[PDB]
Amino acid sequence: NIKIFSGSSHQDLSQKIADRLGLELGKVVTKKFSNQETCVEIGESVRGEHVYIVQSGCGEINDNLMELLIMINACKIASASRVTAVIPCFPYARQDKKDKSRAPISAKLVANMLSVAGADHIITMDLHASQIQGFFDIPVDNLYAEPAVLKWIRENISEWRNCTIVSPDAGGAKRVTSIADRLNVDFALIHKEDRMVLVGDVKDRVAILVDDMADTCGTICHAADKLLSAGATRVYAILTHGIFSGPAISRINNACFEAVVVTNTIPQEDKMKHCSKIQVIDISMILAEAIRRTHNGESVSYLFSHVP
Amino acid sequence: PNIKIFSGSSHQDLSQKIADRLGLELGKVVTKKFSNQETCVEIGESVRGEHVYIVQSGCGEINDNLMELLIMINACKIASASRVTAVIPCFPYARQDKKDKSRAPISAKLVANMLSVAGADHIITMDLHASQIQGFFDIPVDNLYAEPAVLKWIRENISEWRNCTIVSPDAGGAKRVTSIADRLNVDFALIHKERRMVLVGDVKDRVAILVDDMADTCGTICHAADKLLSAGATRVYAILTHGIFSGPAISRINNACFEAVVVTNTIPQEDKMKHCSKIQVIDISMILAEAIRRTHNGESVSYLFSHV
Amino acid sequence: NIKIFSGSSHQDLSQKIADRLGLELGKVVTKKFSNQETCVEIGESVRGEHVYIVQSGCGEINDNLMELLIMINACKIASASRVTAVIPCFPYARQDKKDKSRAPISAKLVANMLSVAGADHIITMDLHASQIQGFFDIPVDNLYAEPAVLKWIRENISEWRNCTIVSPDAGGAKRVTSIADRLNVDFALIHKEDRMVLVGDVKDRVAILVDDMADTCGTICHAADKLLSAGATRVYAILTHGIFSGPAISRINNACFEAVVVTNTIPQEDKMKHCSKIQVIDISMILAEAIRRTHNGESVSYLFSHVP
Amino acid sequence: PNIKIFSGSSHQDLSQKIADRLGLELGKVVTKKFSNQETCVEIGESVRGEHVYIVQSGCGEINDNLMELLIMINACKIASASRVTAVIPCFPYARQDKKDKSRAPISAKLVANMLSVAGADHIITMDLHASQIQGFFDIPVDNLYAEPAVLKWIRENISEWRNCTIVSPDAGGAKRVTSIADRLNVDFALIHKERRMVLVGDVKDRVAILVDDMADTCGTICHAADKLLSAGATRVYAILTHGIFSGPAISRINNACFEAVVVTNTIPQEDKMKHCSKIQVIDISMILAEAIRRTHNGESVSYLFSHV
Amino acid sequence: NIKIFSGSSHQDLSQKIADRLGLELGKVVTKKFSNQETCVEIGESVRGEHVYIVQSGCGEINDNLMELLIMINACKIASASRVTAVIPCFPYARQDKKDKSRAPISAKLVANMLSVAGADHIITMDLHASQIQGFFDIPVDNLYAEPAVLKWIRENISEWRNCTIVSPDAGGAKRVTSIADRLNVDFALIHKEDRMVLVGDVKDRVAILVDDMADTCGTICHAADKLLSAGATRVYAILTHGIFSGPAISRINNACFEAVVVTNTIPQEDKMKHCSKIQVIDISMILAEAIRRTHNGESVSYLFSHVP
Amino acid sequence: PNIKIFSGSSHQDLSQKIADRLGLELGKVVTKKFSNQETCVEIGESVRGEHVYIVQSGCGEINDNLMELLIMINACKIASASRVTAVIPCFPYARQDKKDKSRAPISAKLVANMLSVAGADHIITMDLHASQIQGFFDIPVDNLYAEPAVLKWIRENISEWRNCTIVSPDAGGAKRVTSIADRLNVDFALIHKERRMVLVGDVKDRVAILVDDMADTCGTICHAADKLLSAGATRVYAILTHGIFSGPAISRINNACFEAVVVTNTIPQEDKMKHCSKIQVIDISMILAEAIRRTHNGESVSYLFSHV
Ligand SMILES: [Mg+2]
Ligand SMILES: [Mg+2]
Ligand SMILES: [Mg+2]
Ligand SMILES: [Mg+2]
Ligand SMILES: [Mg+2]
Ligand SMILES: [Mg+2]
Repeated sequence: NIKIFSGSSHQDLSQKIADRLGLELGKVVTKKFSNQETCVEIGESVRGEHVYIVQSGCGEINDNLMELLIMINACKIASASRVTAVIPCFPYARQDKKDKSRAPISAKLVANMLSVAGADHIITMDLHASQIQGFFDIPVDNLYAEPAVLKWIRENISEWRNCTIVSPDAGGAKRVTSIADRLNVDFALIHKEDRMVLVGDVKDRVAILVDDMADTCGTICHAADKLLSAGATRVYAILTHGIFSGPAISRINNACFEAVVVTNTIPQEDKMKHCSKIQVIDISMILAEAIRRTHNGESVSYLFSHVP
Repeated sequence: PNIKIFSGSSHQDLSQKIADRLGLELGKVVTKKFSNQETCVEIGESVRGEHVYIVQSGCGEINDNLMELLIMINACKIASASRVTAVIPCFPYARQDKKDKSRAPISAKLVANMLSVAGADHIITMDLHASQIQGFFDIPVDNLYAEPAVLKWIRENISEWRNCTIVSPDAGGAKRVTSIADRLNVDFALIHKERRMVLVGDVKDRVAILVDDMADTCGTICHAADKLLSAGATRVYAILTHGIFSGPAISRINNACFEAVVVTNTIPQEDKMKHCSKIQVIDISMILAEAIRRTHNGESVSYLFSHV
Repeated sequence: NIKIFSGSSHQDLSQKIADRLGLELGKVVTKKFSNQETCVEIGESVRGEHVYIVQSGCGEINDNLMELLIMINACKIASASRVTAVIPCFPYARQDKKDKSRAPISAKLVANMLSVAGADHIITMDLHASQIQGFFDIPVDNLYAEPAVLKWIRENISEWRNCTIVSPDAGGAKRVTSIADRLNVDFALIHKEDRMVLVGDVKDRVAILVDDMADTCGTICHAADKLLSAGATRVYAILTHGIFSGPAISRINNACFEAVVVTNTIPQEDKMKHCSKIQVIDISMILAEAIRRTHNGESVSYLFSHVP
Repeated sequence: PNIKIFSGSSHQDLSQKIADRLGLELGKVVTKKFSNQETCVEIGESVRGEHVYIVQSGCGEINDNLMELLIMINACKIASASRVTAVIPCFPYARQDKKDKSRAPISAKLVANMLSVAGADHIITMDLHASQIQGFFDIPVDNLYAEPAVLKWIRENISEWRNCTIVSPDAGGAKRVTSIADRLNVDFALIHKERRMVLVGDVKDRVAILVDDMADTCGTICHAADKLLSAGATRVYAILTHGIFSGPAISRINNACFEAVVVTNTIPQEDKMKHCSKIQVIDISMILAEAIRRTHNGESVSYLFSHV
Repeated sequence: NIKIFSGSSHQDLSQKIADRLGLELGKVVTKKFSNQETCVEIGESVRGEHVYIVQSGCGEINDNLMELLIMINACKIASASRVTAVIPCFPYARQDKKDKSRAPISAKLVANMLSVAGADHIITMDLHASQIQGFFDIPVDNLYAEPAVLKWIRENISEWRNCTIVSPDAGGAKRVTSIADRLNVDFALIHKEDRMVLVGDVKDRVAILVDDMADTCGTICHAADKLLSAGATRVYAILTHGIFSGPAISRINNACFEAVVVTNTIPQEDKMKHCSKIQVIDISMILAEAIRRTHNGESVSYLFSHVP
Repeated sequence: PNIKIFSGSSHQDLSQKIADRLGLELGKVVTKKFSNQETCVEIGESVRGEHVYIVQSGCGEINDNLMELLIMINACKIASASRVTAVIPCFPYARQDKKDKSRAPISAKLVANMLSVAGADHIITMDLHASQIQGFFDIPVDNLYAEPAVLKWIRENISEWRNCTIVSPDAGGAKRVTSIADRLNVDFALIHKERRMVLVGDVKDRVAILVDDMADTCGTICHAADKLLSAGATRVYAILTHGIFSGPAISRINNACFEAVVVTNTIPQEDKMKHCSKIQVIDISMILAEAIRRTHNGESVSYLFSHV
């Protein structure tokens, strides 16, 4: 039937997913040389089977990517009937346009590599730009964390009915307006010009900074100040993907957030030990559910407006 | 080396403008439309071994225009043109560039694929609805900007421009307007139709310039104008790079409060201007001419991105 | 299992087909802008399913083609397991060679577009040139109207046993000789040189002009005269595809045909109201049968010599 | 720039004729045949950065010839030739260009695909069995005509040519013969083997010229000749562009009533002519030379289509 | 379900395989012209079916290859759901590198042709270089004769426990060392410098020359002498593929072999009548078993270390 | 015409050496590494219409190096470089070039595919682990040899070289060492780790030169050296073209009996040499420079294969 494999040493999300599906993760024999040259050997037959490979959260993005590509390749030439890549946080997603530079569109290159490696289907969560689906010719299911975020908001913020959803940048409006309209509240936008400007009403309201991902957190931390200076009562930040590299964890601990909420598309345990503002939404059920439905020719649309 | 430039359809205004600036006559193409509007095209001269540029027409009917373009590209390729560049000022189906939570086609990717399979080696276009659309191709795309021309026109036609506001008609236009606002060094603001219009940012007692990449039926831009007046804007202008202007069309602009409505001639505006005094056109033929010339010669087209 | 969708507002043939299969046409949400820019949204899940899309007979060939391409694309990126295009009258089929001109081979371009859009299989009727199957790399089933034509002939023409099958042009010999041999009668050929020449025996025989398609009908009408001048008793014309654009319907009403017979690969109702010489063979059963057999891994060869 | 011309096999007559007209020596290629007639090829000189033309051999054995051609194209491509054109006077498997109501391969499409994947950038050929075969490629194909040469030979060798008939041996040859007949301004007629031969059109007391694109065993052309005499033709000639001439071969032509049998040297005829006085050859090396020269130089090869 | 067809007139191995599977070989209608131009027509429907085509051992390698390619193509455009090529001896396998020459890599070209013809899976035995799997992007199962060879050795050579496995060339070490280690014996290597040198211990031991294929047998015959001159007690040669072209059969009959063992990947009956040193290992069961397992999504790994 | 040469990473030693020999400065590329070591690259100058050579870095981390290379190739392609050649002295994942009886990836094929899809038009490399790897590409690959340089160094540094033995550390290195041994006109021998080391061929009282294409942890080469001494070799040298030298690394070489250990600078050796007196480097920058120069100019790079 279905076989789930995990990208690498991070079984953490893949193990949660396989559990929810009533499955054990398939056997994979890994060997890493010094140059980090990745070795893989699929430890069981996948001949004739529909395979799902869940990319690791091991950290080193180029290592994780190659490993995934290599396992996809190994499964394909081992006669897997189909191979689906489950990539909760899509690598190089922020590199999806030229922006008036002689820049690679590396998210396209990544889509191309996944295709030539032999992927038949992609399942991801909150593509940084939804245009990235168009970077492929194979089907992509781009799951939303929105239902889970709206639920977390209604359950953890007393004042959600009078709050303002804030975008930390110009290109995040659509996302926050969509959330503001669902909750039926206000929205506001920050724009960095080196000075931030705020448009929209946050005074004496709870402010919720919503974004797809936080990396170094320079931006969100500064946005929280700005929001407080403009009269917000308190500030939350909710990111789908919690990268938190560099001084993020330090920037967060010193920042005036009530809480910083992220999904577990990227593993957060280590990060949480050193940062108590962080709360995690488990998205394994959504991913597990999408895999389940996909395999069964069932509908996945359900998951865009609802949490399993 | 030598190049050849052909025009799609019998919109030859842009095409003929372009060929003039380059010191070329438009190539000979013989065009009959059969029965069901089945498109016939025949290249009236040899293109063997030549670098061909086909400038997409402006015959309004988007599927006719697109098929004629594809058929010309094809006819040239199998006639042993050494290279074929499609020049497409207004990229068809550009608005259809994501699923947006629906079982929708990503038609702009279909179009990129069709141009590619038709044999296009290179694409020149202006103000792609989303920059990620370049990523829909594996061939090089040059995405020209009207921005410099617009900035120039704003400074040379709006006296109170130094304290004006640049306004986006919707949430998704944020990035466009903030880039302009930042360059003029003025304020920006955004409108959102709640799913009544809401305006965030200030416009009271200042000229408001609605800026958008394209306007079709103008229902959105014309509402925004009212709200902008309701909000206390002195005068409201509307600036679109692509003036599709159909249906309720020029009706709405007249019965609307725009001081002026500026567009480029990426789409033919001659007829529309007859029934609309408040419409003005920035000629972009020079930019496209210059992009073609430079492209062919190996010089930096990128400079055009910031200058006129 | 199987899902049938119709290209557009013409459900007329697609509805006949779905009926014969015991099915309702799937839900499709269509929106058309002014520029005729086609919008589609598949109104139900097609995930995991074998989809058949039947191209419209809405008239505007480039509109119908793009619409089809767009629905194919939408179904594919919605994870349809397979998508088959049912294209009773193949667009641009008459543009299938260069013919000593710098001409596109647009039927190849059309095959390429259908392929890149994501079609896995084509089902068509009477390709204008059977070489067009070679324009694809995917499987094509090219159904023949011949069995249905031979049946109509045996049942509507008393004198069929002593009739002559006439080709209106040089490149139609094979088709008519094949029909003449099946019926065991004579065949004859018209060739336009601006004068028509007839070779073959039609004197005191019923003459049946057989062709794949009639468009403006200039040719067939003139052939009927010629046949009568050469002594044919009466003349019928039988075309698989009844385009009948331009002055066809006028040319037919003034022409000396006993009857003009066409299939419903193209809708004929409107055309018949204004032309009483026209009779229609329903080919929905054949198409319905091919779809049924294809889906079931059954044999379709049956249909080439026999009417379901 | 410079080009290099290589010959397939040790048929070097056409190849060497061609290279002469171009002032070139044939490139050095080392060729051993192993065991199972496994083909070995080695390019005896650098082709790096060069425009290569490989002229397909005439070693009779069609699969050996085709593999040798593919292997040469490949060897040149991976040796960094900048461009490779296959010159194939007689396109192999051209008769296998449709299914014709059978579970048959479309082998001419297979061949086009194999040439393409072998790395051919361009094809030059003469009298494709069907013009649609150009459509089997995505690369440019130039399909040269023997027609002008044939027309010239007919006028210069048949005294009663002004009142002669051009006759097709079968139904599918109609278009070929009517094009010739129309240019000579004479009569045409067609033969059909009923599925006994039937002749339509007149030939009594006039010279009849059987014209075909190719003759293999000559069973069809030789029967047609009898019937043509039975019908009262004065003298019968046979004119084929491709003289495959195998098996019953030249036997049949001798014991047949042909005044003459004309062919081109797209296939080597030297040996065949030994055992056949009535055979004559139009040399086509000049046309191919001229097509190559012009191709390389960017001039109009199309003129060759009508002239010699 | 599954359908087996045979490449050509050699049903000999294909018939053995179909028997072992409980199947009759599918019907194929073949016609060969003089030029050996191959004609095929699949004599039954393959629509929706998983097809296996077993390449012939008819002798003429280019004929066999084209025939296979043509049947693959015919099956694909006849809507076979899948087509697997069973190619016991992979053609042009010895042409898999440039080797400091301007040589084709013809095994890659062969892989490319098989791919464009429409093969979804390859099943072969003992690729001359296992890198050849990488020449494809589709799955390849490369079966080993090793288990069958080790079994033949243990059962036919009393002294196998004290024998030496010898490679006839430098590039055969891995193969023989692998066999020597399994049997737990010595290995030795011949290297041609025009003089052969032997490294390794063969004195007073039985010597077993093991290789993937023998063609003209010049090398193996000379190696046997060398081995005897160095003190081997007697010499066997075991090749997976017995080509035995040219003077092989004469070279073998005059050579000092105890026996020459080959599989029936290539038919040996005729060859054996004229050479009594030859013994044949039947590998039909292995191939039959791989087909059986593949179709059933079962594991094939079994067969690499074990004989069915 | 002009070319441009860029370097991967901040290993610029080889790159800068190469550009010197060519009289060029390295192109301007701006490189930041984000968070997860996500690679940012920006071409600091126009490459429009230029022939670009990107020299892969030596930053050790193989997946970082490979992604940076792919991203540069991509950035150049979409910036309208007319041609992009990847220069990759040490081909990553080259050891992963077959399955070897496992459900293993063929990662070197994945890599070839990724380079191809990234847009590489041509590959220049040195000493491919297996020559068949060229077959993994459809684009031209030039595989340079260190052999001439090694042969030169052996003759100029080993006094007793005329009666020395060339030794392979394993069974698969046979062909490499016999080619060298044959050219020096000396003895060869081979080592095999029984699956204890076995040595076949003689080395007693003669200098033994271990030759390999690459050494990683040196466990194999360092054991072989012991056995070589145990066997009675006078002095043992080790010669690898690719000195990866990781982990137990230079430790082992020091505590091993090598007179010297020679490597090329396909990989940076500066740091390694600090902790290893017995290491020496043959500079190969001249070969690569010369291959690039000649490649660009259309001259025979093949001469480099045999000479220095
Ligand atoms: Mg699945
Ligand atoms: Mg150009
Ligand atoms: Mg189906
Ligand atoms: Mg050329
Ligand atoms: Mg199967
Ligand atoms: Mg170059």
